[PDB]
Amino acid sequence: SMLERTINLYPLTNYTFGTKEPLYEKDSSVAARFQRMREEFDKIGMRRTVEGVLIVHEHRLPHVLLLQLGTTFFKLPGGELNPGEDEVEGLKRLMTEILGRQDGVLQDWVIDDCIGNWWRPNFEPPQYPYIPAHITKPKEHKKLFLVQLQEKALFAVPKNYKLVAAPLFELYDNAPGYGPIISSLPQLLSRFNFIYN
Amino acid sequence: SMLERTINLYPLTNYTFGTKEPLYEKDSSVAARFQRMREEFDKIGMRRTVEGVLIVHEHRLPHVLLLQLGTTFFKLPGGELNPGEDEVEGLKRLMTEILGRQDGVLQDWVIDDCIGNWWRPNFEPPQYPYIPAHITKPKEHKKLFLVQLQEKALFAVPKNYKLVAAPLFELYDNAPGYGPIISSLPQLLSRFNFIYN
Ligand SMILES: C[C@]1(Cc2cn(-c3ccc(F)cc3)nn2)NC(=O)CC1=O
Ligand SMILES: C[C@]1(Cc2cn(-c3ccc(F)cc3)nn2)NC(=O)CC1=O
Ligand SMILES: C[C@]1(Cc2cn(-c3ccc(F)cc3)nn2)NC(=O)CC1=O
Ligand SMILES: C[C@]1(Cc2cn(-c3ccc(F)cc3)nn2)NC(=O)CC1=O
Ligand SMILES: [Zn+2]
Ligand SMILES: [Zn+2]
Ligand SMILES: [Zn+2]
Ligand SMILES: [Zn+2]
Repeated sequence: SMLERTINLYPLTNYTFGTKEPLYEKDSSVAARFQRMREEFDKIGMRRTVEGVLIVHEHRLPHVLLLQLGTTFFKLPGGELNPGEDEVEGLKRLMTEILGRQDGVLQDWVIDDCIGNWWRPNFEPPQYPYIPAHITKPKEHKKLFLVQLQEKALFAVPKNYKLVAAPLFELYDNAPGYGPIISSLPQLLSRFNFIYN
Repeated sequence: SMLERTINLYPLTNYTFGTKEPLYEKDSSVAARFQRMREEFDKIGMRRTVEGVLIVHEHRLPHVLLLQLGTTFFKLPGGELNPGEDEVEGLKRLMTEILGRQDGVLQDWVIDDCIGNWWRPNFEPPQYPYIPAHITKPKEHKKLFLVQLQEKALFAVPKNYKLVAAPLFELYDNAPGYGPIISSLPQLLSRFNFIYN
């Protein structure tokens, strides 16, 4: 009857958030983003993206770590796989590029849980937790993983981003604030048995 | 990198839906429902409910089996645990009481996956995928499980209910139609690798 995965959470105060050089997005606008997605689809087919959900707590209240681009969009750490790149090795690589330390000490990323899949049917913002009817060639597949943090860590945050710890209640039914993927993390995380260390 | 659970789906046409006597709810109204929840909480504490998600496909399109009370509310098969009753044995018992056969041949229910948890903080309709801030005594805890169906089965549907196969697209962002638990099943099922048999 204990069919739940057990996940260790640690206090937000256990983690050090340092700073490093800005990390710029490839796309300077929504229009460039969809143009590049069109160009690459014609060359290498469906875009494969991976995103990490990093959880902490304070006073036993779970929080998801989000990256805010200045004061604009909230994102999960992650991004685009290269062709033939393993999803888990790829998320580890991307989380090292985003939050990895300047002193080049390796973070020990632990990734043992897929928590969802989203599909983009067109070169357009809409994404669904399934392949919609009539769609044979989705343009992007996004895969979300739970990343188990160590007890303590130093994260180097690119200077153009803020690392925010968002409580689940703030995400819940807040698609306007966070969009349909981040806003459904409370439902996606509910199956986990969190230990508040 | 294959961190996904693999689930066998079978065509809706593999299953026979027979009929049996009506199965009446304990509560004749919302008001009686919340009155009984109040009375039992004072005697035995938090209500523990369990619900089964049964999935089929037709032409490779996943559908969730829902029970419609005539043409009114949609529900998952499940219900209330007795005090000290195991969650999995209890869901098996409840799914036998609801969909079990008149000839008394045993369904082989397979339950290996928790897919979420919902909490009711007050004697009121609102439910959340987490324990909200300030709430120490939640009045109900609802646990959802994925039920792996056999290749073929006969289900006896109480005559006062319709068994409907709902495609994921119909549930998605449809809280008004289905409420916050059923409407978030697409997100909760996205992590599964479905095999369309
Ligand atoms: C996928 C990637 C590279 C990149 C940017 N970020 C990032 C930074 C902060 C954050 F919260 C989430 C993602 N991670 N990787 N994106 C591009 O625009 C080019 C490219 O390949
Ligand atoms: C930031 C620092 C010094 C430092 C901090 N920590 C640490 C703290 C907390 C923790 F969890 C694990 C390590 N180690 N070294 N100075 C640099 O130039 C980079 C660098 O390393
Ligand atoms: C939990 C239960 C018994 C019961 C009713 N149903 C049911 C039928 C169809 C359906 F779709 C979902 C649930 N299952 N069990 N409910 C009561 O009102 C008394 C009681 O103990
Ligand atoms: C409904 C029926 C006859 C029947 C059908 N099946 C069957 C069909 C499909 C399947 F997947 C597994 C079994 N077996 N017996 N007559 C009664 O009085 C109850 C009863 O059993
Ligand atoms: Zn505390
Ligand atoms: Zn895909
Ligand atoms: Zn077919
Ligand atoms: Zn509880």
